[PDB]
Amino acid sequence: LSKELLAEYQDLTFLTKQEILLAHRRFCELLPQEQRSVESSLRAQVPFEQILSLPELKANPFKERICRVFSTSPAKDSLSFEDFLDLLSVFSDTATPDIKSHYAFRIFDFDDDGTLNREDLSRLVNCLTGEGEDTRLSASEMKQLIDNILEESDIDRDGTINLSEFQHVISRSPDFASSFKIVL
Ligand SMILES: [Ca+2]
Ligand SMILES: [Ca+2]
Repeated sequence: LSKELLAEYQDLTFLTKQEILLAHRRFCELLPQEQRSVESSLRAQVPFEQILSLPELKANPFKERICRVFSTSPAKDSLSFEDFLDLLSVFSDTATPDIKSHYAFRIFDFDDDGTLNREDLSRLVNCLTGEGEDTRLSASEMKQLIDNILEESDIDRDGTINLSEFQHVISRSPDFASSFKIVL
């Protein structure tokens, strides 16, 4: 995940007046009558209770992990309108790998630090492997995997994954690519 693109990202393209307008249509109806005006509610936040009702999010076990990652707030514990727009927008698989990752990483990096330790990494490997499944559960396959990589071109030996350990961990597990296809 190169930060170079992110630049061309900060701007905006995968979002248009048609994408938001329509979204505001159904959403405007979802909120009480005293909310018919999404203009005022825009400044207001949207509790989780209302989200757990949205099917587009109920289907993704990352209900909370979705709003949190898409939540551009300091508390990162609420779903704001603006954030919502970027939600259903990048909720599809149209986002390019670079963009697809940014959202992905944050999904795994709960700490929101920038690197995943042994336990954190395990979560990433498992996620792709298949949540609640008998599929090759957690094993040494992780330690050995991260190991070789480090010997690939890592001198920091931080003992975790960062930027480099990303171009490999991903480009080192083609089979896991299928799972990393659509993960939100
Ligand atoms: Ca972490
Ligand atoms: Ca590293």
